[PDB]
Amino acid sequence: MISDSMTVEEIRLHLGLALKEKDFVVDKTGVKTIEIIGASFVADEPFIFGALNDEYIQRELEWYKSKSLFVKDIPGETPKIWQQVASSKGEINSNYGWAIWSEDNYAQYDMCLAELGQNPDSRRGIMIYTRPSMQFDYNKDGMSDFMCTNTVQYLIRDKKINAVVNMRSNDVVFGFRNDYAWQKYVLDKLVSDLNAGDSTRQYKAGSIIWNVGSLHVYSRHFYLVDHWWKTGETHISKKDY
Amino acid sequence: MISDSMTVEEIRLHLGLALKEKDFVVDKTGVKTIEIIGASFVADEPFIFGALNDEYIQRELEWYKSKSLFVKDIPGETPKIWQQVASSKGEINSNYGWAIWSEDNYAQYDMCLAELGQNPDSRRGIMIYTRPSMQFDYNKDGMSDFMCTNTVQYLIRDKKINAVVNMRSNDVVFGFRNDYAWQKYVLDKLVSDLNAGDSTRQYKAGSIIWNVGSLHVYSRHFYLVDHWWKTGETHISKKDY
Amino acid sequence: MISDSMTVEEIRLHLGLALKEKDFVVDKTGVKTIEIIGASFVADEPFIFGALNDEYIQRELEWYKSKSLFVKDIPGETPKIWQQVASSKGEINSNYGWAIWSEDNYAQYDMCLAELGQNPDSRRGIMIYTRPSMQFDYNKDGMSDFMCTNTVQYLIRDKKINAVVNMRSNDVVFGFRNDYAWQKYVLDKLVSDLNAGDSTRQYKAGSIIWNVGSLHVYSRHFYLVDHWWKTGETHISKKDY
Amino acid sequence: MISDSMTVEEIRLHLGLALKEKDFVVDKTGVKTIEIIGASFVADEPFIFGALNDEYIQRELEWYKSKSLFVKDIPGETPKIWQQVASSKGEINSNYGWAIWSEDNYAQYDMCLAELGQNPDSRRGIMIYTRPSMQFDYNKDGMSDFMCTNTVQYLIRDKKINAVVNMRSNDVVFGFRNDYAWQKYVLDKLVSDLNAGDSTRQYKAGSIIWNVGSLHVYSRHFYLVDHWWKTGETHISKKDY
Ligand SMILES: Nc1ccn([C@H]2C[C@H](O)[C@@H](COP(=O)(O)O)O2)c(=O)n1
Ligand SMILES: Nc1ccn([C@H]2C[C@H](O)[C@@H](COP(=O)(O)O)O2)c(=O)n1
Ligand SMILES: Nc1ccn([C@H]2C[C@H](O)[C@@H](COP(=O)(O)O)O2)c(=O)n1
Ligand SMILES: Nc1ccn([C@H]2C[C@H](O)[C@@H](COP(=O)(O)O)O2)c(=O)n1
Repeated sequence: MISDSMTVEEIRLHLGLALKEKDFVVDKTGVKTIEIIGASFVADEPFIFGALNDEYIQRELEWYKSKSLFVKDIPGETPKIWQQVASSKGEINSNYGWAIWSEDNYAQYDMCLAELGQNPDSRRGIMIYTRPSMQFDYNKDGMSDFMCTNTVQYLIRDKKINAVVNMRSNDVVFGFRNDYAWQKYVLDKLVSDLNAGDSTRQYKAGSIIWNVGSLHVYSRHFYLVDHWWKTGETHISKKDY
Repeated sequence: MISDSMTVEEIRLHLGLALKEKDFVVDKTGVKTIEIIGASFVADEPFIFGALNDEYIQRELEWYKSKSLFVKDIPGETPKIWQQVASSKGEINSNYGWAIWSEDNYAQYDMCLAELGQNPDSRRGIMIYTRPSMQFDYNKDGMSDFMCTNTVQYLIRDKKINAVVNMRSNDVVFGFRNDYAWQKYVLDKLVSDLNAGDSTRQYKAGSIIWNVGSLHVYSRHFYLVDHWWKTGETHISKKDY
Repeated sequence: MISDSMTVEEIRLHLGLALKEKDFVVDKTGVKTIEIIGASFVADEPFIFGALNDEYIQRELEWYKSKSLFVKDIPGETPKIWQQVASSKGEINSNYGWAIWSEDNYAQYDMCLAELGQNPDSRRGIMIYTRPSMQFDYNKDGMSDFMCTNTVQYLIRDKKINAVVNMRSNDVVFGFRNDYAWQKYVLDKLVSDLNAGDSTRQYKAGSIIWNVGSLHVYSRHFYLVDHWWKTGETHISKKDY
Repeated sequence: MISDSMTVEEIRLHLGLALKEKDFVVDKTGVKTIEIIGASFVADEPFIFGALNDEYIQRELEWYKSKSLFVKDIPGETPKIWQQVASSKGEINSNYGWAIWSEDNYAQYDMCLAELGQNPDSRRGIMIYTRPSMQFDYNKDGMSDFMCTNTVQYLIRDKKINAVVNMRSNDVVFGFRNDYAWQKYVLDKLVSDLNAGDSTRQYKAGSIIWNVGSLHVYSRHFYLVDHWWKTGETHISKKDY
C-alpha cells in the first residue's frame, strides 16, 4: 500500500503556521526563511504558492533535453537565478536532463527502464541524480550548485507507476513548481516507454510522493504565504498585495 | 518546524492492515512481501517487529569501522545473509562505514562535519551513500547488492541535530533494526564531534526521520506481524507462535 | 583412437584462403562473411584471431553461473551484442549455465556426470543444449537467439576426458574465444567432479574437438584475417591496421 | 568453403589401423569395440564395411514415414535389434520420421524448409532430433534407446544443399548404412521441396558431412575389417572368411 501522506493543501497550512509563529531560519545568503524539515507529501497539485509560468518551464525542459551543463544554453535569455549560481565559465551541475540521460551519469533513465521492464515488481528502479563527489563538485570553478535532487525511485504497483522523489532542499515557490513539472514529465515518459515495450502492460502514471529535507520559503515570498493565510488565494501580484 | 510524521506504532498498524487485506507483492526471490510505499515516519523506537540483538549489531558496527568491502571481515562467523549477497570473491558494496569514512567515497562524514561546523543552518549537510554507477556496480563479480541507503541529511535546528534518512528499500525486521542502530550511532558521533569543536554549541541529538521507497516484511516474518495484530506483542518465538 | 583433426593454425590458413578468393556469404544482417562449412578441428589454442579479454569472459562466466535468462544480469554494463539480441523484456535463450545446470533443461551436467561415473566407457555422456522447440522459441517476445551450441559429448578414453563440441554456428573472433573458455571451464569442472568421486580415477582433461556447421568471420573483422595473412600476427589494433 | 574432410576410404584405413593395434574399448554389453572418437568425414560412399541390403532400408523408411514409436509397426518381421531395445510395450524413441515430421517434435522438417525458403543463406536451417529430456527418456518403460542422431543442419551454398549430420554414436556396419540411406533420402526430399517452391532455385544435393562422437565396430564384425585389411574387399560372407 502507498503511505497515507499529507497533501499540498496541508503543506500550505503548515507553512502558514510557521510564518504566523515567526519560526525563521537564516539562509546562507543572510535572508530569512520559513521551513518544514523532513517534509513528505503527495504532490497532488502542480504548485504550492505563486503562478504557473508554462513558458519558463518549457525553456527549462528544452535545456534538460539538451543535457548541457552550461546555463547560456537555456533557450532565450538565461534567468539571473541560473546566472548567479553558475561557474566562471557559465557551468553548473544541476541539469536534470544530464543527470538522467547522459552516459556520463551512467544512463539512469535507460537503466531504470531496463530494470522495470525485466522485473515490474523491482525495488531497484531508481534514478540517481546526486553523487558522492558532490561534496567537492558543488563549487567547481566557483559555481554554487549542490545537487538538490538526490534520487527518484519508481515503483509499479497495481499497474500504476509511483515516483518517490527524494530532495535535499526545495524552494516552495519557484523550485517546487519547476521541479514538479520535470518529475511529472519524466514519469509520463517512463509510463509511455514501458507501455510501448509491451501493449499488455497498460501502465498508468500513479502518485508523485515528495520527500524534502528542507522545504522552505524565502522572505521575498512571505507576502504570498501571508496573503494565502488571510484569503485562501494562492497568488497575488506583489503590487496588489 | 519538523514535519508532523507517523511514528513506529502507526507503521506497525499499517503493516498489520496490509497483511489483513492480503496486499502482497512478489519479491525478486519469488517470495511474498507486504509493503508500504513512500513510507515516512519518525524512528521513535529502535525496532518495529522482532527482538533486539545487541551482539549482532556490534559485530556489524565493527565491520563498518573497518571499512572492508569483504564479508569475511565481519567479526566471527559471517551471517549467511551477507554470504548469499557477496561476489565470487566475497566482496559487497554496502559497507556503510566505507560509505561515510572512506576517501574512496569522497569523505562523506568529514565533509558533512566541515559543512555543519562552518554553517550550522546549512541545507548542504549530507552523507551520500549511493552513487550513479550503482546501476552497474550492484552485481559486480556476481554480487547482488544494490545500495539500499541513498542519502542521510543532517539539519541543525534549535540546537538539535535531526537526521533525514532516505532509503530505497528496507526490510522491516532485520534491516530496520540494524540500520537504525547504525544511523543512531552516526548521529551521536556527529553531535559529539561538533560539540568537541566548540564547547558553546551544546548540540543534542534530535529526531531521526525515516523515508523509505519500499518498506517491506518478507513472508517468513508474517507470523510476527500477525501475532502483534492479535496481541500487541512485538515479538514471539517461531516455536511459540 | 581420437580422429586426426585439423588444428587452429590450419583453420587460420583456410579462412585466409577464403578471404583471398573473395568467397563471401551474405549474413542475415546484410553484411558479408567468409565461412568454413562443416569445420572440424582440435581446439588447441584458446582463440583464432583477435585478443583475449579475460575480464569479459569472467563476467560471462558469472552470468552463466547465475543461470539467468535476462541479459541485465550480466555483471556490469551489458554488452550491446547481448542487448540487440534480447527480447522486449531483456530475455534470451543462450545462457549456457542455464542449459547445463538448470532443472528446467533436465539437469544436463548432473546427468552426464552420473552417466560417466557409472560407466566410464559410455557413449551416452552428453550435455544437450538446444531443444526441438527452438524452432519456435528463437524469437520469443522478439528476441533473436537461436541456440548456436547443439550438444557437447564427453568421452573418457585412456583416463583422458575428451569433449566433442557440436555447434550450429560460431563467430570466429568473439564467439570462439568466449565459447572455448566456457567449454574448457566445464571440461575442467567435470574432470574435477569425477576425480573427487573416486581418488583412483585420476582422469585428466583431454582434447576439445570443435565441430561447426558454419564457422564464419564477419566483414568487420576481415582486417584481422588479412593482417594475419600478410604477417602471421593473430591480432592488430583497428587503428594500427 | 566446405572443409577438406576425410573420405570413407580413409575412415576404413583408420579402423583397420585401430584393429591392427588392438585399440579396444568395452561396450556397455560387455563386448569389445574399435572406435574413432570425434570422426568427421564426407559420406562419399553409402557403406563403410558390409553389404547393402536395400530391402531392409526400405522397410525402415516405411516405418519412419509412419512416424510410429512402436517397433511392431516396422513392415514385416521386426528385426531383433529393434526388439531388444524396445520398452515393455514395444515402444522406442528413435523413429527418425517422428523426429522430423511429427508436430510432437515441433515440425523440424517443415520449419527448416520454411527457414531456407525465406533465407537461403541461413545458418538456422536445422532439424533437431534429440531433446534435453533424453537424459530421462532413454530408458522409459525399460527401453534402451538414447537418440544417437543429435542434429542435422542444412546449408545452401553455390546452389548446393549440404547436410552436416551430428551423431553421438554410430555403428559402422549396420548403423551407418541405414542412417546414410535415411539422411540421403531427407536431403533429396528437401532439395525437391525447395525446387518445387520456386523453379528458378535449381538447387542440387550437395555433400553429406558425417560428424560422430563415437564411430565404432562391434567385435562380431571384426572379421570384416580384418578381411578388408588383408584384401581390400569391403565384404565377405561370415562362412567364406
Ligand atoms: N531544481 C532546483 C534547484 C535548486 N533549488 C533551490 C533549493 C534551494 O533554495 C536552493 C539551493 O540552496 P542550498 O544548496 O543552499 O540548499 O536552490 C530547487 O528548489 N530546485
Ligand atoms: N542495510 C540494509 C541492506 C539491505 N537491506 C534489505 C532491503 C531489502 O530487503 C534487501 C535488498 O533488496 P533489493 O535490492 O531487492 O531491495 O536488503 C536493508 O534493509 N538494509
Ligand atoms: N555463444 C555464442 C552465441 C552466438 N554466437 C554467434 C554465432 C553467429 O555469428 C551468431 C548467431 O547467428 P545465427 O543464429 O544467424 O547463426 O551468434 C556464437 O558464436 N556463440
Ligand atoms: N539409427 C541408429 C540407432 C542406433 N545406432 C547404434 C549406435 C550404437 O551402436 C547403438 C547405441 O548405443 P549407445 O546408446 O550405447 O551409443 O546403436 C546407430 O548407429 N544408428
